[PDB]
Amino acid sequence: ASPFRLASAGEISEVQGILRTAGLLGPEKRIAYLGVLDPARGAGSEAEDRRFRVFIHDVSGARPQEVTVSVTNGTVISAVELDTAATGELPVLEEEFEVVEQLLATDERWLKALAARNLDVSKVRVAPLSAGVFEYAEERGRRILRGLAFVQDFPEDSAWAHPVDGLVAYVDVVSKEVTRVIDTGVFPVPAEHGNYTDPELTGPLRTTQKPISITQPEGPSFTVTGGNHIEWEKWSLDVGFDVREGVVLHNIAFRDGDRLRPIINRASIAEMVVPYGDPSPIRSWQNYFATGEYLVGQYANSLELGCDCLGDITYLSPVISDAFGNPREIRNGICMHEEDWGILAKHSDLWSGINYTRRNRRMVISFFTTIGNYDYGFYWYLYLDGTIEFEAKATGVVFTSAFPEGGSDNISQLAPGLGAPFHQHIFSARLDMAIDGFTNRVEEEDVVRQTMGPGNERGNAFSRKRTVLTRESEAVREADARTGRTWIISNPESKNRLNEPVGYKLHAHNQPTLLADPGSSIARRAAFATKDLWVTRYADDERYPTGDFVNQHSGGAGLPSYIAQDRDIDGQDIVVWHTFGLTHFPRVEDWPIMPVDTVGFKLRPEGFFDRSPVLDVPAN
Amino acid sequence: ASPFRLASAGEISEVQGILRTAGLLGPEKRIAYLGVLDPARGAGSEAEDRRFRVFIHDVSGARPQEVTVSVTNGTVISAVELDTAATGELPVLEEEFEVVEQLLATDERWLKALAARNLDVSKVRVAPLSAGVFEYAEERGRRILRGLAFVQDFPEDSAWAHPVDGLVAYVDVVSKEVTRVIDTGVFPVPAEHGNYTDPELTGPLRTTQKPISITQPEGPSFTVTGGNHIEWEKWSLDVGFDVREGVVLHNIAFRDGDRLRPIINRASIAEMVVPYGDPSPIRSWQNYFATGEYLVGQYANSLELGCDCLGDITYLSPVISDAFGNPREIRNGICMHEEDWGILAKHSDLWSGINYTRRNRRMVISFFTTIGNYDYGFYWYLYLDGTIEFEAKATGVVFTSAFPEGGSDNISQLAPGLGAPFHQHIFSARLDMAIDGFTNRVEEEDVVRQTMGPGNERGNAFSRKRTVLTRESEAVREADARTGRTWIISNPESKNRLNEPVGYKLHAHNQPTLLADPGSSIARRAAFATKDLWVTRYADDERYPTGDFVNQHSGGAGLPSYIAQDRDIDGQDIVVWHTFGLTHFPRVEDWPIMPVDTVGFKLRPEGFFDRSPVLDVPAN
Ligand SMILES: [Cu+2]
Ligand SMILES: [Cu+2]
Repeated sequence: ASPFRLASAGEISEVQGILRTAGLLGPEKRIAYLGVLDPARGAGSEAEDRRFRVFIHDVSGARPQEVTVSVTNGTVISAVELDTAATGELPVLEEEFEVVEQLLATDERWLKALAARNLDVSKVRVAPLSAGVFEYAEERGRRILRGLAFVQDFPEDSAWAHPVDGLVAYVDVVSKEVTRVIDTGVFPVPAEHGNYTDPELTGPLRTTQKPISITQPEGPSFTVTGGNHIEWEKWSLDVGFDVREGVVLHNIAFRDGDRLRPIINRASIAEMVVPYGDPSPIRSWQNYFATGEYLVGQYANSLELGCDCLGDITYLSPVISDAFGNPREIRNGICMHEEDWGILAKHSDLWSGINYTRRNRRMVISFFTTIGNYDYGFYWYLYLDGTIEFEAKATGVVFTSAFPEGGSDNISQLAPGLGAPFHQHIFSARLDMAIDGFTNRVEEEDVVRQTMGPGNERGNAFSRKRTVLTRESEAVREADARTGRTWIISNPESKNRLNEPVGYKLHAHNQPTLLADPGSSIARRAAFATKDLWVTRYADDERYPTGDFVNQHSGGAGLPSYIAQDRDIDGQDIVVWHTFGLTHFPRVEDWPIMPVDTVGFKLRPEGFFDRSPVLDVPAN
Repeated sequence: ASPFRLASAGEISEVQGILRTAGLLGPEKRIAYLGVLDPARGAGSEAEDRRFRVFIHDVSGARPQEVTVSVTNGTVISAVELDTAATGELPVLEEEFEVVEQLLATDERWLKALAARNLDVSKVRVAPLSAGVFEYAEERGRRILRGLAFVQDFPEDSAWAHPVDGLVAYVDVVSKEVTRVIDTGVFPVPAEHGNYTDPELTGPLRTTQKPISITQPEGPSFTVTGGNHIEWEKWSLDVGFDVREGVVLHNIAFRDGDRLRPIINRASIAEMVVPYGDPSPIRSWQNYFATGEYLVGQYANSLELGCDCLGDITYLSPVISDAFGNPREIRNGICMHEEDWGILAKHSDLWSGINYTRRNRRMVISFFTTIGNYDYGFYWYLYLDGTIEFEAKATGVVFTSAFPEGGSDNISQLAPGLGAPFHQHIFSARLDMAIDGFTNRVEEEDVVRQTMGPGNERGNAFSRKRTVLTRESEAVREADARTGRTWIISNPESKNRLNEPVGYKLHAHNQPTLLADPGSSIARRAAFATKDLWVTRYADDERYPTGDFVNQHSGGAGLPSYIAQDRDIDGQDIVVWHTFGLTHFPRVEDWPIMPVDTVGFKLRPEGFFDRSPVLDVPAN
């Protein structure tokens, strides 16, 4: 009966029925987004009213709508007509992926471009990329997708090995017309194939790898109740799933003695964008918001035991809605398991003669998604010592282009004539904090060097300083690796036995943030990505760092708009938004399929406990 | 027959015999350091001549000597008398540890200080700390150790919980004299105990942890031949061990097709220092060079199966010399095993319909050492994809002090009246490079942001630049996380199939470097720690960033002196010295025994291979 339970297939079908009966789901309508709404602040309202938020698209051109329904009472709470030119277009539909290639296949301009390159139209795949907002005035208010071509020689061929450069087209997916076809010139289509399962490329397979058996004879140490409530080594939380954000962690708390102490109310990857840095007009508009525009959760893969998740795994199979309101299950889309994590603590004392060693462990909650050529793994880890960590694993196939004759300062060569445009993968972790409760504050902590002189005659002293962020206008911070800058979230009203406010310290990887010029469209639409850390006052409707309707929005939505309210965040219900990402200059080693690369962050207890919380761990 | 084989007990006995025969090892002599010399460059000597280098201390006060012998020819190649007042004192002997407490036990000044604090001398442990170089004129030419006191209530009591602040003494361990006893005032000695094995503090042990079974039915995938030659998943290397540096990796190479391609000739942690940032006269002189002053390899722990190393482990038991030249085996001092490392590569393609997933693995080579209150784990990892990584794990018990009533800017409070002085743990990895051979060069790579305008009208472009470090004078570099700065070691004479010099990219963690004032004694003695990366031209006698003799040695040797030669490093035999470390502001969670914290670096192939090197990994 948990208010945080995963949505059932029945609830989805109930939303469908409510919408249809209300006359909001005609033949021309499509569900572009559907998700359950979290419980509002305050549980004083016995029996939670299960509500769902829905974005309804109209393939007829009619205005779309945002609808909220109660599956509990079978009613439509609200239905608001959207003006996309003002607030943004709805997320891209999977069924729209094919329309780009299909429409172009009958366009004379496109056909002429392909004929000139001697490419059989039946073998040309077209990637349906988001449009963004640029200098095309005729696109405002229109639902546009841009297409880039790749050649697939045969059904099982990897089209990514054969990009068709110097060509790009724009299509209005609703009116079903090709608005523009740009051909800047012919570029040879890379000839080598990139079929990583082809023996001629892989060569003889290795026979040297001996098996590694990971098992748990007595089963896992964690328990799963209510379908998604996890309890493991003092940790307690609920594993939620949203079609847009993917896996979401709720009510992260730690059992310290006789009390369950909250740490984070809600943790999620609220956005992830991949901005490309190639100035060619064929790709200079390319910026794909995996989360906001495509909805990464809907493309979650079914994870195979022994391949994707090794060991004793407990799966969760979330249900989402298809474009028509029918429930669709993502079988084994979420993996949960615990794993050994080396040494936790160790000391051999010369005076006491006592030799002490203890092992560490981590609870893993993960899912893997695929968006076109990219595949991303999202991993959340809980450690015995109280540490919380997130790790993203980027793999898949690199987005390609031709490698220019004469070289390039924005593309790397991965194969003869094959290029890989420079780009970044930037994530935004939204952490609705609740350190021992909702009354929290954030302090920026910098290392402080000291000058040799009075009080520091030997010049060995060094210190640290903490600055409380009191208002949102001063809560947009940048990293500073050189001064070991971190951010501490504490509760000024809850102190440890040393009379110090309890807290948690966020450690960032300090990777570069958005590189695009400050005046670029992407810098405006993905403003969150320009700074490492933002702190806002909690608000029900402030869900994503980029706003609710990212697709084709002019910019400034999300964080920049939230921060503009300049609200008090000193000892209040606050939310931390951490930006982190990878800057990718593709290597030859990334081709034909790339080895996983990683990025993330972690939070470690900072005077949260009265002493080490792992003194009760056995020797085993 | 391998000239990279581990030293044998016989070789050590042979060195002892040769030294004795030469009249260099009488009863007053002690072996402060003994290690095998790596073979010189180029296949000079027809056969391999095994040579050892030794530092001989004299307990009577006579001048020590540095000697090199050939165990093969039974001869002394060279023996030089050392002027310690100039070139530095020899490493501290384990037998000198107890000397400090013993001498102070009968000193009236020391006894009076303890009496003033109502402390029973029989229960006062004294830590033998390195002295460094400060303003004490009498210390010139004297072998000094400074002592800090801790109370041990009973045999198995953790003395670290009871520091005796406001008191420090200096001792000449050779003349057996207490040179000075400094008492700045009586501080309350913290009363709470820190016995992490006492049920009173641990409380009832958890019974919730289920077992995790990690086994290899068919044994490990790696082979060990010639005692220390490792071959695993295309990797080839020799595992060496030196009493000073600990585990050292030799001839790291990768089998690419039909050729064994070298990558790194020698990899080691050539120094590690722990500088304290408390300006109190009681500890302002404290800087412990675990590697250079104490010799970390000497204190390597015997690792227990199931506790220290889990899974199918292959052990190495290196042999070192004791203070008299007799061989001593460190049973199971080195652990070697392979472990699963999640997903290696993955892609589910929407056009080919092919779903592909491969798992990763890494070879692990490690050891764990203990120096007083600290315990450090040194880990080297080799990945299937060609990545090489080092990870240091810091744990043990924090060095304590009293926590001043009025608070402190350089000490944190761990328990009532118990303090933990701020400090850093800084390592120096010496990487004698050999990317496809010895003709190498280093380039500093920075991300390059571009301004919106002609050629970049949309302001989305971003690039990078590489700067070749041509001479040592320009090879002292700093990190720049903001611009994603990395360093690439390449071979200008060996190109991949795309006609680009093969290379490897070093990724640093970009943690703060030495914080001490540039004019401090430690900034001079640990000069290497003030910069993130140094590149030198290979030279036989340039082994450590701090020189051969660190104990009580001023600046003047090491990296700063090496770089002064301003040698050509552009396409030459070069060595990369990377500084990396942790800045520790102790938390309550670190008491009474600290959870492991980590730091390290890694190098990934950068155009070294002609495509991904793991296409031949099987699905199962
Ligand atoms: Cu990428
Ligand atoms: Cu420390």
